[PDB]
Amino acid sequence: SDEEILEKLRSIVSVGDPKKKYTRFEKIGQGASGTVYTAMDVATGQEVAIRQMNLQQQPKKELIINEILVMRENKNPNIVNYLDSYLVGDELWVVMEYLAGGSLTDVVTETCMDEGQIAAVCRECLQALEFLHSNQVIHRDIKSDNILLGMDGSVKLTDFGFCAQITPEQSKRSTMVGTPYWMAPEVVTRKAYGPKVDIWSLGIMAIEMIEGEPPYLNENPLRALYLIATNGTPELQNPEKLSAIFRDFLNRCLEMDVEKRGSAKELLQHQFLKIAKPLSSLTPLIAAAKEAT
Ligand SMILES: CCn1c(=O)c(-c2ccc(-c3cncc(C)n3)cc2Cl)cc2cnc(NCCC3CCN(C)CC3)nc21
Repeated sequence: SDEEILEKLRSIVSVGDPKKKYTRFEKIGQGASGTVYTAMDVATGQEVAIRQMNLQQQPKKELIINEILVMRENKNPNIVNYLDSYLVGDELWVVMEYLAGGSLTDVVTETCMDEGQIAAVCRECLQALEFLHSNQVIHRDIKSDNILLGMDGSVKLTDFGFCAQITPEQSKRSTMVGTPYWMAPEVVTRKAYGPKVDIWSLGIMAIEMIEGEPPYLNENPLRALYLIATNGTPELQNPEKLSAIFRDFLNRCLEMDVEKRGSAKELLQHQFLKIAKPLSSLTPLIAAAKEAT
C-alpha cells in the first residue's frame, strides 16, 4: 500500500528537514534510483553521501524500506556506514558515510594490482561476507562497483538493494537478482541457491582485479548466463602468471559444486590471504585511478 509504506518510512526516519544539517552539496549521480550528492555535515565536518528520492515515482518502495532496515541493523567495519534518513513530504533522504577512495572498479580499470593488494581486498570483502552470512544476509550483487574504498585503503561493501534475508525455514533463494557477469552458475541452472553465490561473485571480482574485467564482459548479458551455465568455471587468459596459492584461492571461490566451494568463514583461513599487504598499499592505486577519471 502507498499509505502504509509512507507511515513505515515515517517511523524509520529522523524528524525534520535535513537541509539545515548539511551544507556543501555537489551532485555526483542520477537515475531512477534518485539523485546522489556529496555534502558536509554542517555540525561535525564529516563528508557524507546523500541519496534523494521522490517516492511518487519509485516503483518498488518495499525494496527501499528493506535496504534501509538492513543497513541499520547490520553495521560492520567492512560495510559502508548508514548514517541517518529523513522524509520531507514525498522526498526521502538517505545519508551515508562518504568514501573518497572511489570504487574498486576505478582501480581495476585504471591500474594493475599486485597479488598482495588483491589479497588484502579479498580479505576485507570476506570479512564483510562472513559477518553477513552468519547473520543470514546474502548480498547477491557482489562486484567491483559495489566495493567502495577509503583514501586509507579501507574496503567497504555497498548497495544492499538486492540482498536476501534467509531463515532456517527458507534458507535458499531462487530470484535472479544479481548482475549477469558475476552470477553463480546455479542461479541460472537451478532454482535453489544460498550464500555461496556471494563467494562465486567475489571470485569473479578477483578475476576483475587480475584481468580488468569479468569474463564475457563483451558479450550480451542474455548470453553471459548461458555461457556461465555451460562453461562453468571461467578460464584465465594467463593463469601461469599467478602464484600457486592465488590460483588455489580462485579455484575455491569458483568451484562449480556449491558444496565444495569455500564458505567465507573457510576462505578467511586460506593462505592466499596471508600475503596480504597492509591496506595502505592501496592508496597509490587509488590516487592514480582518481587522477585518471
Ligand atoms: C556511488 C555513490 N555512492 C552511494 O550511492 C552511496 C550510497 C549507498 C547506499 C545508499 C542507500 C542505503 N540504504 C538505502 C538506500 C535507499 N540507499 C545511499 C547512498 Cl548515497 C554511498 C557512497 C560512499 N562513497 C562514495 N564515493 C565513491 C564513488 C565513486 C567515485 C568515482 N567513481 C567513478 C564512481 C564511484 N560514493 C557513494
